[PDB]
Amino acid sequence: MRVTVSIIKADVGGFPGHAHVHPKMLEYAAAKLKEAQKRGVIIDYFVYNVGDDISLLMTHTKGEDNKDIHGLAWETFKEVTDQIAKRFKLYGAGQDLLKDAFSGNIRGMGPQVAEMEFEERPSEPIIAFAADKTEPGAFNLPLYKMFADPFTTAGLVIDPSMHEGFIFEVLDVVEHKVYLLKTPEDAYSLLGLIGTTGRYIIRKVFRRADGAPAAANSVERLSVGKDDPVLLVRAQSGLPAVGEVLEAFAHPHLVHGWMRGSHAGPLMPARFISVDPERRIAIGPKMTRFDGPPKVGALGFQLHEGYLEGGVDLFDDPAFDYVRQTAAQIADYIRRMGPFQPHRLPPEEMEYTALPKILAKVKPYPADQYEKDRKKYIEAVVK
Amino acid sequence: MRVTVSIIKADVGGFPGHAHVHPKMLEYAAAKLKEAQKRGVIIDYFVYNVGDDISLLMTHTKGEDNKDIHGLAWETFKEVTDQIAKRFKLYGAGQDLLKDAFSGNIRGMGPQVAEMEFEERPSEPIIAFAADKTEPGAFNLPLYKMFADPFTTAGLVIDPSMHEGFIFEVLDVVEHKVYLLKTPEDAYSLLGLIGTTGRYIIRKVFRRADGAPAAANSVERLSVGKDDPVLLVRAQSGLPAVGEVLEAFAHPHLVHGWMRGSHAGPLMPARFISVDPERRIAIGPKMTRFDGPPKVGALGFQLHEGYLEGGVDLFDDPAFDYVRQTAAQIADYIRRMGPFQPHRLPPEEMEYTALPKILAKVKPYPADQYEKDRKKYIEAVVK
Amino acid sequence: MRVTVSIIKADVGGFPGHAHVHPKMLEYAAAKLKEAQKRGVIIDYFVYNVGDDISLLMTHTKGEDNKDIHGLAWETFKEVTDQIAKRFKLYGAGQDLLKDAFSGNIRGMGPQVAEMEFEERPSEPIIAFAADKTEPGAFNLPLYKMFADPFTTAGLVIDPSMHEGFIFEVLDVVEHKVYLLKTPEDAYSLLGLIGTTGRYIIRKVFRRADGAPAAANSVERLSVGKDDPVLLVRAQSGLPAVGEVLEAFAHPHLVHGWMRGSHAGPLMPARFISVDPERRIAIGPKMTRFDGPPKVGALGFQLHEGYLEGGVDLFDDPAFDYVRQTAAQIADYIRRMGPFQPHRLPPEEMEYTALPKILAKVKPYPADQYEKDRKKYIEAVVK
Amino acid sequence: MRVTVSIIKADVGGFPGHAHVHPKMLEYAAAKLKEAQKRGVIIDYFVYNVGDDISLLMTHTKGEDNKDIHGLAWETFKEVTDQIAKRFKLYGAGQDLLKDAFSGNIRGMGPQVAEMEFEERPSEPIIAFAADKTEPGAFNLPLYKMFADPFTTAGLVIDPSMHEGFIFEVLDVVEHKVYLLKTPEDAYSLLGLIGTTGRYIIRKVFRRADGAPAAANSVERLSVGKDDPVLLVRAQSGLPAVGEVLEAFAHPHLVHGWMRGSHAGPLMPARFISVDPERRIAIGPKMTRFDGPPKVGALGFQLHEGYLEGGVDLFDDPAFDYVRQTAAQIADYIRRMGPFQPHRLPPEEMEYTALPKILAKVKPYPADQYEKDRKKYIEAVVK
Amino acid sequence: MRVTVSIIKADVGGFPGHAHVHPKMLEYAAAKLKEAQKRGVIIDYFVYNVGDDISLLMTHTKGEDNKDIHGLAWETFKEVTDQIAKRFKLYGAGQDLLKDAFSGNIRGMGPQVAEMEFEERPSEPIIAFAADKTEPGAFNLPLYKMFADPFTTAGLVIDPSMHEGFIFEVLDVVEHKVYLLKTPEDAYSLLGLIGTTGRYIIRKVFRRADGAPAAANSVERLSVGKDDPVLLVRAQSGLPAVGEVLEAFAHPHLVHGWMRGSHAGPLMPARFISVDPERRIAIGPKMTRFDGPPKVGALGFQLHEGYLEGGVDLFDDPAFDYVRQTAAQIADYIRRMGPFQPHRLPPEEMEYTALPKILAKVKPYPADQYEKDRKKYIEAVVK
Ligand SMILES: [Mg+2]
Ligand SMILES: [Mg+2]
Ligand SMILES: [Mg+2]
Ligand SMILES: [Mg+2]
Ligand SMILES: [Mg+2]
Ligand SMILES: [Mg+2]
Ligand SMILES: [Mg+2]
Ligand SMILES: [Mg+2]
Ligand SMILES: [Mg+2]
Ligand SMILES: [Mg+2]
Repeated sequence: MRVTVSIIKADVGGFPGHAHVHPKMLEYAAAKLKEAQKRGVIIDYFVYNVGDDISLLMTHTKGEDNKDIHGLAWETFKEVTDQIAKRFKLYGAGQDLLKDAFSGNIRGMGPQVAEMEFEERPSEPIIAFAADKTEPGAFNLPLYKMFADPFTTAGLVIDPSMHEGFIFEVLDVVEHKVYLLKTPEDAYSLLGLIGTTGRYIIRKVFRRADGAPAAANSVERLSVGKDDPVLLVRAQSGLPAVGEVLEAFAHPHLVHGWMRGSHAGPLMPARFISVDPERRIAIGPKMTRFDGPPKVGALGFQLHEGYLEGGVDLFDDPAFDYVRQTAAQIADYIRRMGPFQPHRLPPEEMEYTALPKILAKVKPYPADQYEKDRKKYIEAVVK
Repeated sequence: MRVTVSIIKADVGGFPGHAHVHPKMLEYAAAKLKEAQKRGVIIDYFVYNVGDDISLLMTHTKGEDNKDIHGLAWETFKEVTDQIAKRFKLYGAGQDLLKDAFSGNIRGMGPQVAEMEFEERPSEPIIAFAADKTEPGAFNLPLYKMFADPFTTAGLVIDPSMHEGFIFEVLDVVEHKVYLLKTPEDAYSLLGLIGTTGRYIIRKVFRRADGAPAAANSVERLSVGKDDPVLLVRAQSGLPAVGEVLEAFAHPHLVHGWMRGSHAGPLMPARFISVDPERRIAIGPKMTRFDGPPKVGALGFQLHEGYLEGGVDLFDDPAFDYVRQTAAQIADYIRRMGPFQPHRLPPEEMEYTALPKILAKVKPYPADQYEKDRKKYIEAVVK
Repeated sequence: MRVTVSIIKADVGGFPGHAHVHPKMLEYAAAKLKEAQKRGVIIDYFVYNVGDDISLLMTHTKGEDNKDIHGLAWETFKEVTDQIAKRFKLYGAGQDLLKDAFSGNIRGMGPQVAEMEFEERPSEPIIAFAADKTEPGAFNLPLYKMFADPFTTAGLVIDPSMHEGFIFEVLDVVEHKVYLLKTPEDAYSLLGLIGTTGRYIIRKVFRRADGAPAAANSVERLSVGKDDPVLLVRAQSGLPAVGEVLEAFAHPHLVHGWMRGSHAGPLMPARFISVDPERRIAIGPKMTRFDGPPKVGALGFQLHEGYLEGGVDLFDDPAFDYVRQTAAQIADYIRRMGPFQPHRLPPEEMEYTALPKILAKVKPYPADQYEKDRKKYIEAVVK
Repeated sequence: MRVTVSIIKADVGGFPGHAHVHPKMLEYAAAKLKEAQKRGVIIDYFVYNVGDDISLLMTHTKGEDNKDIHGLAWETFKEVTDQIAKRFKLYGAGQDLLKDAFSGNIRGMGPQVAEMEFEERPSEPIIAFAADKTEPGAFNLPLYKMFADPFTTAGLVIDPSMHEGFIFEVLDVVEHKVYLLKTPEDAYSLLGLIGTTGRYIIRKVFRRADGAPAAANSVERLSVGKDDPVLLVRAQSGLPAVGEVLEAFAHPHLVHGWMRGSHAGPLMPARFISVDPERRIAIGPKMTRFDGPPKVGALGFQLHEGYLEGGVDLFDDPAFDYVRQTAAQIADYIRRMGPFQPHRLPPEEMEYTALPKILAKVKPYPADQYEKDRKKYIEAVVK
Repeated sequence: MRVTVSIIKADVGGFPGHAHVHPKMLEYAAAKLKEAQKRGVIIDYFVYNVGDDISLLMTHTKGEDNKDIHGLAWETFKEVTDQIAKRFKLYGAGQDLLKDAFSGNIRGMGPQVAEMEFEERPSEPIIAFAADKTEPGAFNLPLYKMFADPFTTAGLVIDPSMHEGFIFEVLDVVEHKVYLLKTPEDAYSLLGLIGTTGRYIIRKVFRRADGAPAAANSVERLSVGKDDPVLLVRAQSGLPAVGEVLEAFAHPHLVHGWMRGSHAGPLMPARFISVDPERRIAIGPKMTRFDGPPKVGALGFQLHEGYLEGGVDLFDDPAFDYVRQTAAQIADYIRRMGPFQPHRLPPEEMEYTALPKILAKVKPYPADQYEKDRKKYIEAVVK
C-alpha cells in the first residue's frame, strides 16, 4: 500500500525562553492525534521535540499536501497554544502560527513540513530528523554527503543499485525557482549552489534508477521563510544504509542560526532525554549556552501497514560522544569571537534583525572630503 | 499583576560535614511552604539545594523586604534546624541562624536574600541561581558579562532595546556605600570596582531604557556578611536572552571560597541530581574534593499569574560538559599549589580564620639588628 | 555517649570470579544485622561492597575487640557462605574464612577490621572506606597526606587546633612491632617507614592535642596477613575537613595488588552503582580489566545517638571524573609493561604466589665456569 | 622630531604558487632601500615577508601620503618584478601592480599602505604586523580588543591615561564613507559596524585624551580593494602595553580569505623563519595546507631618531605554541566542511570569483509551475 | 678557599617595551666585567637575561655586601644605560636605577642582589635562577618545596645528612622584621607566613646540621621594594640534588606580577634562546602574550677555585615541555577572567598602580539612605 509519512513542525511556546518545550505540550498533542487515529484520520503518529520545536510525525493515506492532515496539525498546534502556552504564559507562545486564517495548505503559514508518499516496501526503515536553533540549509551538507559523497556512503561505490546516483531537487527560496540536479555528473554545480545554504536548499531527493523518493527536507520560499527544519529520509535497499545516513552527521559542521538567528556554531547530534514508544512521545535535548549550540535529533522507525514501529534514538552510541565532545569544544572556540563575522552571520541574515535601524547614527563623512580634514575632525572629538 | 520573586537561602545542617544537605531537610521545607501556599501567604514556591545551602524560592504579592515573607522563611529554617538538623546531629546545624531574636527583616541575620518585584510580562522567564562554597562576588563576573560584555550578550550589539545598556547597583560591603554605574560609558570604572570581588558587589541590575529590574544578587554589608550567594535574573525581551545569561557562566572563572572559605578554585556549573516539579524540590550537587570545587546551579521558570512553572536544570547539556571538564582540570592544577597565594586567599580574607593567632610565635628579630648578627643567630639554632 | 563504629570486611564469594559480589549476599547480610539490631546487639548498621569484599559497618556500645560484635560478623559471614556462596557455587566461596574454629577475636582469622570507640560529638561526621584488589598499605599515602601534608590539608596551616599535628600508630606487620611517630617533627622518619607499604602500615591515627582517635585502618601481623582493607576516618572540628579527607584520594597513586595480588596499578576512586539508605545496602563498583584496576569507595555518615545517617557516595562529583579518567589512562599505560617490575611486584610479594616452584628448572651454570665455556654451551643448544 | 613610519606591502611573485616569496626578492628590496637610505631619501628601513606579500617598512621625515616614499616603494616593487619575478617566472609575478601609470599616490594601485606620522617619544616602541591569505577586516577584532576590550587591555581599567578610551576611524569601503566612533560609549555601535569585516574596516585608531595616533591599518575603498593587510601599532605609555597588543592575537579568530580568497579559517600567529637585523630582512612563514591557514607575523622595534632598532619576532614564545596548536586543530575541523557556508564565504565575496558564470545552467523551473509537475519532470530525468 | 657568588640584577632598558633586552646590553656588560676580571676585581662572571632583567653573576673573594662588587655592578649598569639604553631610546631605560647617589651598598637602590659566601667544596655545583614579570615571593614555593617537602626532595627521607632539615630566614618586607623558622617542626608556621607571598619572603636558607648556607633569594624591605627576583642555590652533598631543585619548579604554580605588576599567571620554566660559555653570555626568553606569562630560567655551574664552569640550561629537556605546555594552557584559561580577582591582584598590590585615583568618581551614596530612595535614584538616571 501507498503510505504518506508526514512531519509537521512548529514552535508554539518555549519553557523557559527558547530552551525547551513544556512536556504537557507533548502530552496534549499526543492525546489529540490519538483521537484522530481512533477516528481513522491517520494510521499512526509520534510526537517529539528538539529544543523548542514540536514535531508531529504522522502516517496516513491522504497523500502529500492534504488539507485534512495539514488541518489536523494546524488545529492541534492552535490547541496547545490556547490550552497550554497561553495558559502557562510560555515564551513566544504561538510563535510559528504567523498567518491567522488557514486556506487549506499549512506551508507558508509558519510551521515546517516534510512529507513523502511512497509504496511501502517489504521492509521500510525511515529516519526522522529535527534540528533546533538553525535553518533548513543546515541539512544541505548531510544531504549532499549521504546521497552524493563516496567517502560517506560506501553504497555509491560498492552497491550496484546506487551506482547511478540521485536527483536533487533544489529550491531557490529567494527567487522562488527549482533546480533539478543529478549526481554524479552535476556534483560540482550542485555544490556551487547548495553551499550557499541560506538560499539554495535541498528540498527533495529522488533515486535516479527508478525515480523512488529518498528524502524530503522542510523548506519554503521566503516572505514566513523557515526556521528549525525537519527531515525525513528512507533507508536501505538501493538507498543509503541507515548508518551511511547517520555518518552524514558524524561531523558537527557549522550551521547558521544559534543565538538570535544571527550566528554560526557546530551542529551537535544529540540524544533524546527519554523515548516512550508506548505513549508515542519523546523529549529531546535542551538548548543552553548561547541558546544552543544548534542540535539535531534522529529517530528511526520501521513502518508496517503504515504503523510506525519505533522510534529509536539513533545518536545514542558512544561513537557519537566523540562527535558531541568535538561540537562542545568548537562551540567554545568559536564563541570567543563575539559579534564578528564569520561567528556572526553576514549582513543580509542581519537585515532581518535590527542592526540596520542603529546607523540612525553615526554621522558618516564622505571619504574624499574627510581625508584633507582628519586633523580638525579629531581635534573636535578630542575637545 | 505585580509579583515579587524572592529567594531566601540558608545553610542549616550539612550531611556529612559540608558536602550536601539531608533530603528530609528539603522535604520538610517543601511541606511547610505548601501550608503557607494553602493559607494564601504565598502564591507558589520551589525548594532546592546546591552543596549545603537550602534555597527557598517563593512567589507572592507582599513586595520586597516584607516581614511575613522573611518571617516565613526564618520560621521554616528554624523548624528544619530543630526537627531535623538537631535531630540527626547534622554538621553545623543552625549554622546561618546567627542572630537569635528576629526584628522584622531577615537581612544581616545570616541567610541570603535576593528579591525582585516587577509587573509580570506577557511571557516572564526568570533564572534562579545558587552557588555553594563561594561568596557573592563570585557572580560579579557573570553579572558584568551578561549585561555589559558584547562578546557574551549579542543582544547588546544587535537588539535595539538593549543598545542603551544597564544600570549597575554596586554595594561597598566594607564601608556600607552604594555606587550607581551605567554601561557602556562607565564600564571601565565598574570594572575598577567590581574586579575587587571581596568588597564591591553587584547587588542589583536595572534596565536603563525603562528602569525595569533585571537581576538581584544576594549581598549585605559586613559585620554577618555573606557566604554562598543566590541570584535571580529575568530574561528575554530587551533583557539578555536565556542563553546569553547561560553563556555568562560558560567559563569556569576562579572564585573565592572553596575549602575553609580561604582558597580560590574554578566555578563549576553543575547539574542537579534530580528535579521533581511535582513535589517542588530539586536536589543539587555534592561538594567533594577539598570541599568543592565551588559550584553554581541554574533553574529556569516561566511565571504565570505568580505561579512558578519549572524549574528546568539549565546546565544540563553536553556543551556544559566541556566547561565541567575544564573546571575539574583547573581544580586539579591549582590545588597542587597547597597553602600559597593566589590558591590561598589574601591575608584579610585570612584574618577571619585564625592564621593571625599563630604568630604568637615566632620571636621576630628586627632586620637592621639581625643583619650584623646572622652568624651567631644561626650558630645558636644549629646548637 | 561513647559509640563504637566497627567495620568488619570479608570476601566470601565472587560473582563471577573476582569481579563483584552477588546482591543476595548483601540482602542476606542486611537482613541478618537487622535481627541483631532488633535484639539490641547493635544500634545501627550498613552493608555494602567494593569489588568482591563485603563490608559490615556496625554501630554499637560494646567497645573495640568485642567478641559479640566480632562474633556477629563472623556468624553473618558464615551464613552468607553456606546459604548463598555455596548455594550458587560462587567463586572463592568462603575465601576469607581461613581459620575454622573462632576463639573470641576475629582478627587474624581472615576478615579485616577497623573500629573506633569515641565519645560522640555535637556533630559527628565519619567517612567509611573500602578498597578492593589492593592491600592495607594502599591507604598509607592517603593517610599520610590527610593528617600530615600541608598541601592536602589546609587545616594544618590555618586551623589552630590541628597546628599541633597527629600521632601515627605504625604496625610492622613482618616483625609484629608498633612504632609511634608524631607529625610534624617525625615526618621524614614516618615516611622512611610507611613508604615501604608492604610492611609498615598505618593502623591508627590519633589527634595530638587531646589524644582523640581520628582514623583506624584495617591491618594485622602476617601469617592470614591482609587483603583489601577498610578504613574509618572521623572528620571536621580539629580533624581534617571532609573534603581534606577526600582530597587525600584525588590523585590515583599506584598501589600493590591488582591482578593475582602481584601487580601495581592506579587506585581509582569509584562511585557506587546504587546507595539505598532505606534498606541499608550499597552496591559498589565491579573489577574488570585485568581484575581492577584497584578501587576505593567512600561513604559518609552523620552519627546521632549511634544511629548511622547515610551513607553518601562521596566520590560522586564531576571533579572526581578527571581523577577517574587519569586512573583509566595509567591503568592502560602501565599494563603494556606485562610481567615486569615495577608493574609486577618485587620477588617477596612473589614468593607467596608460585614463581619460585618453577625454577625447578633451568639448570643454572655457575658464572666463573660458564665464562670459559660459552662457546660449547651454545654449540650444544644450537645442535 | 616628527618621524613617519610607513609600511608599503605588495605581492609581486610567489614561490611556488602562493606559498612564499623567493629570498632574492627580499635581498634585492633591501639592497635598493639601502641606496635610498644612503641618498637621504629615508632614515631606516626593514624588509620582510609573510606568506607571499613583501613588506617594506620605512622610516623617514616626508610625512604621510608622500609621493617620494610611495614612489620609492613602487619603483622598488617594479624592479623586483622585472629583475626577479619575471626572471624566475614566479607565480602571479607583478600581481599587485594593477594600475600601470603612477600618478603620485600608491593607494588604490594595488599595494597596501599603513603610515603614521608622530612626534617621536622618550621611548617609542612600535609593533609592525603583516597577514597573508586574509583581508584587512581580519584585524578588526584584534584592533577592537586591544583598544576597547577590558578583558584584553588591563590598561583600560587600571591605567589613568587610557581610562578615557580611543577614537576609531572606520572606513566603509563599499560606499566610500568614514565613521568616527569613540569607546567606551559607542562600543556597541562600533561592533555593529566592524563585525561586518568585509565592509566596515578600522583604518586608524587615535588616543582620545590628546589625539595622539595609536594605530593605522591598511585599507582602501573598493574598485583594487584590499588583500593581505599590514598594521602598525604604537605601544606603551598611555597606549596598550606591548603585551596587551600581543594578547589581542592570542585567540586565533576566524578570518576571511584562505584558499582562493573564498573561505574562512583561523588566524594563526606565526614565527618568522629567520630575523637578520644586520641585513634588515626577515623571512616569514610559508602557507601550505589549503594555502594557509591564514597567518599574521609581528615584529617589534624601538625607534630612536627615526632609526629602527629591531625587529623582534614577538610571536616567539612557548605561550603562543598553544595558540598555534589550537589554530592547527581548527583549520582541520573547519576544512572537513568542504565548499559550504560558513567555511566558504557568502555569495558576494563570491561574485568576485566565478561561481556566477556557472549557472549558465541549470535550466531553473519556476516553483509554482513545477509543483503540479514534479512527477513528469522526474519521469523525464529518470528516462 | 672561601668564594662569594654574587648575582646583581637590574632592568635598565626593554626592547621593545618590556619584552626582552637588547643584545648589545649583554655584550657591553660582559666586556666590562672582563676588564674587572683582568684587573683582579673579580675571579669569574657570567652575564644573561630573562625577559628584560639583566643578571650579572660574579665570583670573587670580597665577601657579601661588598662595596666594590656592588659598585662594579652599579657602574656597569649605569654604563649600559648611558651607552645603549639611552642611545637606542629603549623602553624604561635606566628603570631600576631609582636612587641617584650611591652610598656603598646597592640594596634598596633598585637592583636585586643574592649572594653567598661559603668555603668551596670538593665539588661545588650551584644553580642560578632569574625570573621576569613576577616578584620575589614567586620563589617562596619552589624554595619551600626543595628544602622542606618530602614529595619533592627525596633526600629529606633517604639521605641521613638532610634528615635534620633546614633553617629558613624569612623577611617581613612590610614591617622590616626577620623570622627564623626551622623545618620539619616549624613547617606549618613557615607556611602560615610564606604563603602570603607578597609580604613574608624567604631570603635565605641554611643547612641545619652544620649551618652551611644553601640558598639566597633576592629581597629587600619596601619603600624600592622588589621586582623580578634572582636566586642562588647550592646543590648536592647533604643539600638537595640538582634534580630535586629542578623538581621544585616542575609545576608552574601561579605567581603575582605578569602584566602591569597587577595580575597572576603561571610560572613557566623556560629555555634560554642561546648559551655561549665562551663569551660568558646567555640570552633568555622573551615575554609576549600579556607581557609574559611570567618565566624563570636556570643555569647550573660547577665552581673550581672560584671559576665558573658553565652555565648549563637546566630547563632544556623534553620532560619540561609538558610543564611548559601546562603553563601555556593555564595562561590561556586564567586570562579569560579579564580584570577580576584572583586573576587580578588584590587591592593593596593595587594601590601602587592607580586604580585608587579613579574613584575621584563615582558619587557614592551611603546605603541606609539609598535604601528608601532606590526608586527615584533610578528614575533620575533613566531620565
Ligand atoms: Mg522559540
Ligand atoms: Mg525553535
Ligand atoms: Mg556548612
Ligand atoms: Mg554552604
Ligand atoms: Mg575474591
Ligand atoms: Mg577482594
Ligand atoms: Mg599570490
Ligand atoms: Mg598574499
Ligand atoms: Mg621593564
Ligand atoms: Mg623585568
